[PDB]
Amino acid sequence: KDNTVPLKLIALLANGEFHSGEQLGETLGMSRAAINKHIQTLRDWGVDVFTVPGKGYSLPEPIQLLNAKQILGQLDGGSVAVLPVIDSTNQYLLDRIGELKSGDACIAEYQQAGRGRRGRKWFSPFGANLYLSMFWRLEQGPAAAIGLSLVIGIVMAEVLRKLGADKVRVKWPNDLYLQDRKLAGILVELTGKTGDAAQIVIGAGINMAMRRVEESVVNQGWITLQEAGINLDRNTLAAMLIRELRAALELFEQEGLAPYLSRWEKLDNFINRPVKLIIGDKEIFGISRGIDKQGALLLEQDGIIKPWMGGEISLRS
Amino acid sequence: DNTVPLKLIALLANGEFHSGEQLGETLGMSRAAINKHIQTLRDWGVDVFTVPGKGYSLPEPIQLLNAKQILGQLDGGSVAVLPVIDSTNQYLLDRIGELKSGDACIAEYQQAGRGRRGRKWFSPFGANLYLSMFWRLEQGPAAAIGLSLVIGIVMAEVLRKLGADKVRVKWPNDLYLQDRKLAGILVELTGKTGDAAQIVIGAGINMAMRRVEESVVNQGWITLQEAGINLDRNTLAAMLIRELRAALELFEQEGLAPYLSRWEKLDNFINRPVKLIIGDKEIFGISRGIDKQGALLLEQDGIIKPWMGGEISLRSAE
Ligand SMILES: Nc1ncnc2c1ncn2[C@@H]1O[C@H](COP(=O)(O)OCCCCC[C@@H]2SC[C@@H]3NC(=O)N[C@@H]32)[C@@H](O)[C@H]1O
Ligand SMILES: Nc1ncnc2c1ncn2[C@@H]1O[C@H](COP(=O)(O)OCCCCC[C@@H]2SC[C@@H]3NC(=O)N[C@@H]32)[C@@H](O)[C@H]1O
Repeated sequence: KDNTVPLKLIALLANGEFHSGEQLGETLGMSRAAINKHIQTLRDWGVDVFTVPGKGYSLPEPIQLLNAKQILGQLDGGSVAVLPVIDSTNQYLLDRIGELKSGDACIAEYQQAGRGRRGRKWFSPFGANLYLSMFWRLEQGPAAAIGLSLVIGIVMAEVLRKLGADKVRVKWPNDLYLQDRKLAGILVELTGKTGDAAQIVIGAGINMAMRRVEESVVNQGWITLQEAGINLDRNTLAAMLIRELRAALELFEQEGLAPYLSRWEKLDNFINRPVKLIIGDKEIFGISRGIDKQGALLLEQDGIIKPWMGGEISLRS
Repeated sequence: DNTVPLKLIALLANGEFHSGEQLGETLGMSRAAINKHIQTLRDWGVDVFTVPGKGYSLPEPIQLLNAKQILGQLDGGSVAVLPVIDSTNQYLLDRIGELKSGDACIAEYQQAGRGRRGRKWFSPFGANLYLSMFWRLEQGPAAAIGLSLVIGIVMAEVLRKLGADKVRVKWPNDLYLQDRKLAGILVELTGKTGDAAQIVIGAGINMAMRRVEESVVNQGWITLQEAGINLDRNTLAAMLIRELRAALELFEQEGLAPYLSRWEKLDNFINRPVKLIIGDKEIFGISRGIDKQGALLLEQDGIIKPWMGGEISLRSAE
């Protein structure tokens, strides 16, 4: 229920070097046994820590802790809150909706209640991945939310394809895949009034340096950038994402989906494959062929191609 | 706290004279104190005038809202009647977790009634209908604009059927009669793309209101009474609740299609010069109705484009 010690601890180990319990316990003022209890809390947070007789405690690889002012300096205005431990970055912005401005972001080292759609859970181990959320004020209201979801998918895919990710594709209308496994989850939440503006919170959970996953939280099948072959400074990659999304949406307000229609066709990881759609709880099946101009997924269930505006797509086993 | 001003208006609601005498006893207070609530009522928008020699009175009887009565004309679904509330929309939005599609609430008075872009909805006590209904859409945020069009269509159709012959709709929310606002409709929602959407529909229908606070209502306004239609609020609420429920069942299941042409015949601005405000941008053109997706079709210099968002309004000189 109290996080200061384990945080101070991860700050120490964060350099990838050995710290003996004797030294840690000295720096921190507690018994060696107590220093191990905190080491144990870090392990619960998803931090991987080992011990080596003589040397001490270590991280398999260094961690580059997020630095607000560091990411801020690579930006054009905008505000960025960097949080050690949060319930959900999305929740964090939703709660601050009235003081926010478009493109404001919030990013955390660790989520204790990271979430997805349909009440699902999003595995968020400390410091291994990017847990980033950005706020946006869509002047053209809720009707524009889906197209917005599509722009985000296309943009993040682009930023990562330019860094080594070849087979990184998008999922209609949220999430990134690669070699056919959730590489990143995107959760767009919103409050609006039809005929007025929509307040939007975009949440992205990008799998980067993660090594092991908890089978009963992630049954699905996952993948990481680290397994793609890339090691991005989270601080660097957050910069590039906020920069690009802020510009891509500024542009989508001005031109709609139009400039993104073709880009979606190349990136759809599901264009032309046996899929399945879920509406509430009533199952429905078929095949797919891109989207239309208003961003609706095009579903051919037996010869005829009808467009659906909602639901969750997925390959069928 | 106002347990009392309510006890007081329950007593005055029939429109009969009730002297400062009678009141004092069947209300346990000094006539000087009972005169303090009669002012709280004036502050809530009730026109209480006192005529020494006969007592206090209301210019016209008020048929207080009665949950039992309403509920008894419906089949299932909760209908919460709230004497005094801040906003019927806020009431439901605050209960999204326990509400089921079609649950509703009505109030006599709204202390913070609201419209779009941070505007106030003038809501004097017991003169108008202030109703909200909750709905859970599995299609998510995309379907919200369609939902708004259905509500306007259905509400208009009901009032026309009840006798106000020329009531029309404004894309995508609100009802008009003779180019003045008859009913304000405010649809709010929370949701996530790719999941459900929780929607709260708010209706502010002008009925018996005789005067307005000019600094809240500066545009034209009109009541059902001026349309010659004199309805009981409980009766209309039951009617509207039953009809919106059936229409949203139909929408949920078949979308906008079954409503498309019904729209074109009720549109108040079709083929007329309008202004579309988006954010801080006013753009001008001619309305041409809606497309199958519910987007407004705006013609600007011979070219027609679909607009999925924005606020519309009439343009005309004097
Ligand atoms: N790390 C993971 N990698 C691969 N699969 C996983 C991972 N964690 C959980 N899963 C699996 O994803 C499934 C479905 O997620 P989704 O609801 O489609 O998901 C939509 C997107 C969720 C968004 C995450 C971001 S983090 C920043 C922001 N804050 C927040 O609470 N959510 C978003 C889960 O139930 C689980 O099987
Ligand atoms: N009683 C009135 N009659 C005619 N004009 C008026 C009235 N009150 C205020 N106005 C004018 O309406 C304008 C704007 O309304 P709107 O945002 O288009 O409006 C969208 C719809 C408003 C929603 C009202 C309902 S009441 C039940 C529910 N609860 C709640 O808080 N809002 C909705 C106001 O700024 C004002 O000039």
